[PDB]
Amino acid sequence: MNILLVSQCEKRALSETRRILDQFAERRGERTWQTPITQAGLDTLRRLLKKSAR
DNA sequence: GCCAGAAACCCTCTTTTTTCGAGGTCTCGTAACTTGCTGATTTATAAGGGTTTTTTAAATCGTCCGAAAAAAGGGTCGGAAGCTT
Repeated sequence: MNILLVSQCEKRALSETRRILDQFAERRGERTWQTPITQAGLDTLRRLLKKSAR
């Protein structure tokens, strides 16, 4: 597992998306993150993002 | 001859520094005021009832805006159905 995450969110949503992702990966751009992570970890990240999606 | 460093040249951004402009504000100079002379001619006016133009409100219309409602979409949970064992 070696992940790159990119965000295209808007307005209020992008504040939330930042709140989620920033806990799992260093921010390497205004809307991008990139780190290694375990497969189970990634699955949990996906679940958390889906839990509250505008 | 090789290698390194420093220096000269090119371009753009960032920040002060200077400059400029608008405009605001005050004060004094002065061309055109005001006050004073006469007498022939022109103009205004005391009241109030009937009569034109503009103001003013109301209504209407149109537009715009905002809010609410409805639609749309992202997703979760539980249940039922289908398939496989």
